[PDB]
Amino acid sequence: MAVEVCVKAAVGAPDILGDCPFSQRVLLTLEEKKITYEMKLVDLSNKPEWFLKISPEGKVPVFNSGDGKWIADSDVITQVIEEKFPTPSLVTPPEYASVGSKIFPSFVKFLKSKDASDGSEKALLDELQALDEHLKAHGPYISGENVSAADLSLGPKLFHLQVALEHFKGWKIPENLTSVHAYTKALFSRESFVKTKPANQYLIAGWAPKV
Repeated sequence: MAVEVCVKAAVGAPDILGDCPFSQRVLLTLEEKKITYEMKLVDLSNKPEWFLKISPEGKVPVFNSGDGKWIADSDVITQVIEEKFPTPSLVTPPEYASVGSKIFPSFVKFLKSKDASDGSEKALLDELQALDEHLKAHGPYISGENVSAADLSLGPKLFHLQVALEHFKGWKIPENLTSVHAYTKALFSRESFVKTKPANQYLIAGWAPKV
């Protein structure tokens, strides 16, 4: 059987890739391992029969490694892919697994903050400062010279942060964090990232109802 992945479509546009960063992580993994696969798009606001059969509870992403067993959760999927298709390796050493882990929740909290003295901007800045210090010493990626699984997780999250904070707050990752900027410049210009990133509008339109 085919290698398959179901991911989120744009709302009301079932043939346009949507803005799920967990879905993007899986797509990045498949692209970087140069595995042959089929991406199936699902508009979650109008879920088709065929999709409800595979994923009754309407979760994305869901993945089929070619054995007929659909599995959920991008943490699970990416490790199943690593175990099943080990070459080329994307293993991130465990010492660096939690690098950047608080950035995405801090971004969401700041995005929602209607209070400009509530400490959320500084909290995000401090996490970015920590990532900058990490990348300066052990970069250019989380695990040095080569892209690994942790980058394919964090990269989509930083892309959401960039696009959404600029749109809603006019806030950008400051350019004095030169190692963070080298990192996003490099990651976002990878062929796999260019191919799998959502259009900006489709990402803004997803966060819009949540702000």
